[PDB]
Amino acid sequence: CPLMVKVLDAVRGSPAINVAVHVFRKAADDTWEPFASGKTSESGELHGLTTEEEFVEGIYKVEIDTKSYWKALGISPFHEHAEVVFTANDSGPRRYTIAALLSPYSYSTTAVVTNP
Amino acid sequence: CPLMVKVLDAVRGSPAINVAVHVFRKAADDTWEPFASGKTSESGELHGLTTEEEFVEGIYKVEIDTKSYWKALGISPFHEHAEVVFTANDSGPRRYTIAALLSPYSYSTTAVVTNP
Amino acid sequence: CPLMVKVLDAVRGSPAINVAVHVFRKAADDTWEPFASGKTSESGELHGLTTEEEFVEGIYKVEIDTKSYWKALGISPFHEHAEVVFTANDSGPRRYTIAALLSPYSYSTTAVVTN
Amino acid sequence: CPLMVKVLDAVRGSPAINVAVHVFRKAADDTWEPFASGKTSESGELHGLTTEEEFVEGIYKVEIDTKSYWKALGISPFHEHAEVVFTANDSGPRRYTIAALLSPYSYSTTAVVTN
Ligand SMILES: CCS(=O)(=O)Nc1ccc(/C=C/c2cc(C)c(O)c(C)c2)cc1
Ligand SMILES: CCS(=O)(=O)Nc1ccc(/C=C/c2cc(C)c(O)c(C)c2)cc1
Repeated sequence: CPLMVKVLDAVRGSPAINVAVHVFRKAADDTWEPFASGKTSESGELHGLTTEEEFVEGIYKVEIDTKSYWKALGISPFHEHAEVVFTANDSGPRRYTIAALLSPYSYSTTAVVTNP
Repeated sequence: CPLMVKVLDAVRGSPAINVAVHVFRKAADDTWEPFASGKTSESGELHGLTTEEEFVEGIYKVEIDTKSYWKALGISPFHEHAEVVFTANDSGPRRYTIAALLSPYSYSTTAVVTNP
Repeated sequence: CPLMVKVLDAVRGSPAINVAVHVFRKAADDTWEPFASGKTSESGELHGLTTEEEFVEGIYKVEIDTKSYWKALGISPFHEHAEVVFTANDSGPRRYTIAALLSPYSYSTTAVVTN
Repeated sequence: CPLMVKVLDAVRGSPAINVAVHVFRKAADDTWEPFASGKTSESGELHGLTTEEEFVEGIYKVEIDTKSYWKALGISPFHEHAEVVFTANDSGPRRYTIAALLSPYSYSTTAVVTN
C-alpha cells in the first residue's frame, strides 16, 4: 500500500468511479516507462498499484484519465488528463496518497506523504 | 456518522491534525445556533459530531478554525476560518463528508454526499 | 481601490458573470455590518467596492451568492453561498484581491495581497 | 494573443513571479515538441507566448517549473513541475487563459476560455 490514488467529482459531490489511472517511472534514458495502472472503485479509490519491493526511488508520473471519465458521463471537458509528477522514496520508503478533485474545466490535486 | 469533516495540509503534505471545527444550524429566527463541535484526529478526520436523530433538515454552517491551526504551527495565515454553508437532509437523510485542503493564503473545500 | 473580488466558473471555464457579492465588516458586538456590495462584471470582477479611506483594519467577510448563480445556469448546487473571512492588516501589502473558483459541490479561494 | 498563463502562490498570497513555463505541442508521432516558453512577470503572468496564426488546433502541454520556484524561496516542494494538458478547439472561444494556484504539496488549475 505505498501508493494510493483517490478521485472526487466536484460536480456530483461524489467519488469519481471507474477513473483510469496510469503510473509511469522515468528510466535512465529519460523516457517514461509504464509502471502500474488501474481503475478507481466505487469509493473513488485505487489500491494495489504496486508493492514496497517494486516501488523504488525514482521520478513517477501519475496520469489520471479525466477526459475519458467526463466523456463516459456525456460531458466534453477541457483537460486531456491530470498529471502528478514527483520524486518518490528518496529518503527511504514512504506511503503516498495522491488525491484529485475534478471539474470539467479545472482540477485540484494534493499529496499526503506518511512515513511508516 | 451522517457528518464527517476531513482536513488536509497542502504545505506539509499531511493530515491537518488538531483542527477545531464548530457546526451551527440556522434557527427559525435566522440566528446561527451552536450544533456540534470537535477537533480533527491524527488522520485529519472528525467523526462523531452528530447522530441521525439530531441531524435534522436545516441550513448548517461548518466553520473550520484554520487561523488557530496555522498560528499553533507558528504561521500567520490570511483567513480567520473556512466556512461551509449548506442545506442538509432536505430530501431525506444523507451522509455528508466535508473536506478542506489548507494553505496559508488559500483553501479548497468539497462535499461528498451519499445516500445510505 | 484596495479590495477586488474575482470569480471564476470551473464547469463552464469562464468568468462567473453577474454573481452577487456582499462584503461585511465585523462590529464591536461581533455582529456583521454591511460594508459594500455589487455584482461581478463580464470579466468576473467586482471593482470599486471601497476606498482606501473606508477600508480600515478589521475583520471582513465576503459572501458570494453561488446558489443563485448556479440556479440561473440551470445547475443544482450544494452550498448556500461561499464566504471568505479575513483580517485586513496595515502591516501587509495594500491591495487585496479575493479570488474564488466555483464548482457545484466545491470551491477554492485565494488571496493575492500586493503593493 | 490566444494563450496566457497566470500563476499564483497560495503560501505567500502573491503572484508567482519568475516561474519558468514551457509549452509543448503534441506531434504526429505522439512526442512533445517545444512550442513556446517564458518566465512569469511581476504580476504572475506570461503573455506573448504565441500568435493566432501559430496556435492551431491540437493537444498542448503547459509545464510550470514549480520545483525551481519553491527552491528559490527556500521551501521544500513535492512536485517536479505542474503540467496542464488540453486540446485547443476552434469550435470553442478563442482566448485561453491557463491559471495555476501553487502550494508546496498541492496545486489547482483552471481554464478560462472566452471570446
Ligand atoms: C486520511 C488520509 S487519506 O489519504 O486516507 N484521506 C485523504 C487523502 C486525500 C484527500 C484529499 C482531499 C481533497 C479535498 C479537496 C476539496 C481537494 O480540492 C483536494 C485536491 C483534495 C482527502 C483525504
Ligand atoms: C479575468 C480573466 S484573467 O485571466 O485575466 N483573470 C484571471 C484568470 C484566471 C484566474 C484564476 C484564478 C484562480 C483562483 C483560484 C483560487 C484557483 O484555485 C485557481 C485554480 C484559479 C483568475 C483571474
